[PDB]
Amino acid sequence: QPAHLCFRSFVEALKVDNDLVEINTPIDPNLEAAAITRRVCETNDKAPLFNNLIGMKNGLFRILGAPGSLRKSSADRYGRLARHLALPPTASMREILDKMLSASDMPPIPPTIVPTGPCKENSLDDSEFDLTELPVPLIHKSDGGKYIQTYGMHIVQSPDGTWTNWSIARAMVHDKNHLTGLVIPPQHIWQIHQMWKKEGRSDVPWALAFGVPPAAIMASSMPIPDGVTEAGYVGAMTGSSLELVKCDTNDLYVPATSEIVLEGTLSISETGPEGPFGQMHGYIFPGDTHLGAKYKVNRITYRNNAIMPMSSCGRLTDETHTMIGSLAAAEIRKLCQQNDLPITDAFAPFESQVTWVALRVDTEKLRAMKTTSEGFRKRVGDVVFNHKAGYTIHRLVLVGDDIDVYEGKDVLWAFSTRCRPGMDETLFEDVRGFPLIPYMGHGNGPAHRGGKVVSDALMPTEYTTGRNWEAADFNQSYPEDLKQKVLDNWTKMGFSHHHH
Amino acid sequence: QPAHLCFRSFVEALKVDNDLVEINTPIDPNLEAAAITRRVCETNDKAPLFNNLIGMKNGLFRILGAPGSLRKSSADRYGRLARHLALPPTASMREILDKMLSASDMPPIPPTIVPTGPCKENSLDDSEFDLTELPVPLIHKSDGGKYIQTYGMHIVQSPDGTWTNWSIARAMVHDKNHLTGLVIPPQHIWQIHQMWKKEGRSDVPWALAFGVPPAAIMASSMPIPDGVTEAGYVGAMTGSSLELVKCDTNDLYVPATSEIVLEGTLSISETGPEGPFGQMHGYIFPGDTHLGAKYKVNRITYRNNAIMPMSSCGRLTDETHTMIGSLAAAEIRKLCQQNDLPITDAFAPFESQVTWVALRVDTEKLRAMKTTSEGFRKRVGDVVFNHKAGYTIHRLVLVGDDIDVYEGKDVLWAFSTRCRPGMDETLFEDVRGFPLIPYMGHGNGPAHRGGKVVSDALMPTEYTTGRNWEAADFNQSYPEDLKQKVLDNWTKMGFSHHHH
Ligand SMILES: Cc1cc2c3c(c1C)C(C)(C)C[C@@H](CCc1c(F)c(F)c(F)c(F)c1F)[n+]3c1c(=O)[nH]c(=O)[nH]c1[n+]2C[C@H](O)[C@H](O)[C@H](O)COP(=O)(O)O
Ligand SMILES: Cc1cc2c3c(c1C)C(C)(C)C[C@@H](CCc1c(F)c(F)c(F)c(F)c1F)[n+]3c1c(=O)[nH]c(=O)[nH]c1[n+]2C[C@H](O)[C@H](O)[C@H](O)COP(=O)(O)O
Ligand SMILES: [K+]
Ligand SMILES: [K+]
Ligand SMILES: [K+]
Ligand SMILES: [K+]
Ligand SMILES: [Mn+2]
Ligand SMILES: [Mn+2]
Repeated sequence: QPAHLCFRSFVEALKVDNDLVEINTPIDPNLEAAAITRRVCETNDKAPLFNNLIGMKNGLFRILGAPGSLRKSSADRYGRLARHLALPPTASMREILDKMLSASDMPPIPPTIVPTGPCKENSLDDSEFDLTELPVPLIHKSDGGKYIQTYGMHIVQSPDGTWTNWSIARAMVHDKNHLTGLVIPPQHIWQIHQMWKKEGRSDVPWALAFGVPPAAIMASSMPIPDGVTEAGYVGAMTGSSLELVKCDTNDLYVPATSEIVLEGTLSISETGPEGPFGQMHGYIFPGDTHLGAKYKVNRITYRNNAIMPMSSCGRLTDETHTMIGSLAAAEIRKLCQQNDLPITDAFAPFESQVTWVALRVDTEKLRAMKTTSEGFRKRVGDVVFNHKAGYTIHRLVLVGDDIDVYEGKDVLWAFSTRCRPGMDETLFEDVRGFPLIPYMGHGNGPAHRGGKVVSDALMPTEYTTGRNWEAADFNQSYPEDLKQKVLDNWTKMGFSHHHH
Repeated sequence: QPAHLCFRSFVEALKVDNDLVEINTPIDPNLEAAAITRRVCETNDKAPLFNNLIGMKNGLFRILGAPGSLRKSSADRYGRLARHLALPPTASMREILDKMLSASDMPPIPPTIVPTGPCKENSLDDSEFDLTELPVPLIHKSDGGKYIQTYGMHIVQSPDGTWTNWSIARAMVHDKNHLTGLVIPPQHIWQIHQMWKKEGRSDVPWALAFGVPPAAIMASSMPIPDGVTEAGYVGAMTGSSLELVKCDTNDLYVPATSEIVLEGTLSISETGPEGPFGQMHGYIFPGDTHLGAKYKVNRITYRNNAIMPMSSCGRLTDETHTMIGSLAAAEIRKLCQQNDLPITDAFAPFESQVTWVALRVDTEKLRAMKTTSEGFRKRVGDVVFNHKAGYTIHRLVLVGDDIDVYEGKDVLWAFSTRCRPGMDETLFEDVRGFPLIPYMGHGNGPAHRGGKVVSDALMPTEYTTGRNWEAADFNQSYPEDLKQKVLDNWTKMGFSHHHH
């Protein structure tokens, strides 16, 4: 099966790419696996595959860390992500986000039901597993539990059957047959949970599939629209119908090649202690435990030699930056265009801990609007900060066409030099806030509301007659023929490869 | 003579350090010298010495570019700066700024007058030079003139004789015997000019010395206090009295080893076209010419084989970042401490185009103050933004003790995650603004007033009981013995030098 359609094949692809380190000696799931993975993420090293995990029994489980993190080289920086999508490993961010948006104006391709698959090779009922005995990692030393779920896909369906959502949300082991996890507004798992709670008749049928098709985990991490079944979006993106098997204990359908599947229910009534979890902004607040959603596990099914993917998340750079930030930015780009705003590109700078999104403006279109900074900032912020796709983002930075928003250095240059603090900004206090950011939930104001800003780094003439500067840089402050001469004589004169 | 006391010896030191490229074939001062230098600055390469400058006659002049820019390696990143000060080339930023502040609580060491020096080896009177015939560089293609003065020291004295100021301010050739340049409030050259204008009797006696002692050009770039003669500050810093010769045509005194000296007057009445100049923020606004100060040159004296230093300034990284930003930050650190504020360190992040300063707070002292963010931000901003040392800085970022302000990545992490936009900030509209920043002079509001902010990236418990998080990073989320194990097995397992 192709890498983008089968996690096992994706692991092969990483090896083949010389982008894997297989570690065949014993590694402790208590912190050691995650510490190695953290080091990988902070240095852009090869992804670690832990084949000998202390406490692995009955095939459960090996671990792959850093599945969506960065490679060291510029040329294939995003290659792990490209490998989730059948793209060349040299794909740019623009090309990856375009691929992730491509299904938004295609008919869905619904999934195909098949009678069995590798995820049925082994099973454990209600009397044979114990989640506390599996080699579930402790990812950060102050975490409030062992976070089994950092890169699997939750599957829940609306009561009426019309929407099946796939998404990533964290969960940790509570006891032998339960997890606790985050289920928070406006996320689709929470929206579906609310529908079941209002019906009031039963717990939510649920499955959690680990090691799913890579193209599926990418859509799981993207805020595609309300009511859109991710499986059909992924089908359209990839040009093929995904193959799903039925769960044994419920009528949900999981990818046929899933490494590990949990089947059970998400309670509409019960909660249990959850967190703290070291995460995306780079913090853990020891002891900050709160009641979370509670999941009951009734059955485990799994591949022979199952592999659990893991995100050792925190400070730069991991899946929480490369996938959450970038995919939100992609959706924001589209949302802006659908609202008739002249946005060409969007990216969440890593330097902002993916709390900002830079929006590149087609300033010829802006000029034709005949507007002003105050008005345009208000319009952009009203569209983005009132939509789910903007939930995690607290600062929008508007920049003109000379800025490559995929280059954080250029975003920072524009922000620092073109946006006058206060005057060129509009604060938004009456919008949903993201409580996970430390200055929100652990800050001075309401955890759930406000704290957002649009920062206009467009210069005044960009609204009127056009850019009226040139950069004081080698590119823009010297004629072409001189630049080329300098370059051609560089090593000759005595000064100091694209792949590397 | 030592490198820090003699520019010629400093050039030697750079060679010796393998930090110079001598270019002995013809180079055009019209853009080519500056384009090579710009490329050096954008890549942290070796400093260029142009020994064969098209239009060099009668010994005037060779050019050294990038005298204060960065080296490529981390270990000696600031070595060029360290070479201005007799510090080891591995000196940290903290050590360089401490050296620059050290004379602030020492008695001055006044300069020593000597009868002659190398700067007297050659001379040209009022009938023998023509500034338009010298090989003065065109530094950026859209500059409004040929900027002879980017790294020399202006020397002016108060009418009463009690204060002699040394400072860098740009100047360009106006005609055969005049320059025009920036002379703007609150700069000391402007403050002294105002004193002469109020006396009303004569133009200001002036000299401009190029290729001065490196320790002197560093003080020239620092906002030491009003009324303090830089020569005595530099004497105290270096532990030696600087040797000065008298000018031939006035009673000012110049460093004995100056490469090139212009003698003349700064008019109290006349002005001429000046600018635009590609500069520190990274921009040139073509055609943005305005009346500047006008200097008359009566005499040139110069060393045999004179060398003119040049800053090809603009986008990162050059003297306008490494010296202007860092030295302002140093002075701000001291100012805060003298106002009883618990600041331990200050630095202007390069990523902000040196428009921000990050202030590291001793949070044990903060806790004892028993204050709040609003109050503390107001206090800090009132001290800094009402003082000349704060003139160029538009955003102050307050951070706690875990942050290394000399590391821009850590400043950006703290700013993005600990400061809630709006709520955790105080805007200052009734302070002097720096008009050179594009969002000021080319922005939406008053060029000279406001646009400043204090951004509090202290978390709430840092005011009360102490830090209540740990970073989700390899350093803080794993015990010591595990970290060390991981490190010791890193290459063993299959993953990938301090000087490199
Ligand atoms: C890639 C990834 C995504 C994570 C995610 C993780 C990863 C690795 C970790 C498990 C390592 C960390 C956490 C990050 C948490 C977090 C977010 F990052 C986030 F963006 C949210 F909007 C959010 F509500 C949130 F809680 N995790 C969650 C989560 O727990 N709950 C959440 O609610 N979301 C989480 N997301 C983000 C979601 O997958 C996306 O927002 C996605 O758009 C949700 O799908 P849908 O609701 O169908 O649009
Ligand atoms: C290192 C350096 C310093 C430059 C400076 C340059 C360099 C390379 C360039 C010539 C390349 C560019 C320009 C930068 C300009 C500029 C500034 F950078 C600045 F910080 C100022 F406060 C300012 F008013 C200003 F205009 N230059 C000037 C200047 O023209 N006028 C100016 O008025 N100052 C300029 N400074 C900065 C000053 O040297 C310092 O602010 C110093 O503190 C002034 O001395 P004093 O007035 O005695 O405190
Ligand atoms: K999703
Ligand atoms: K602006
Ligand atoms: K000075
Ligand atoms: K704060
Ligand atoms: Mn969804
Ligand atoms: Mn001074």
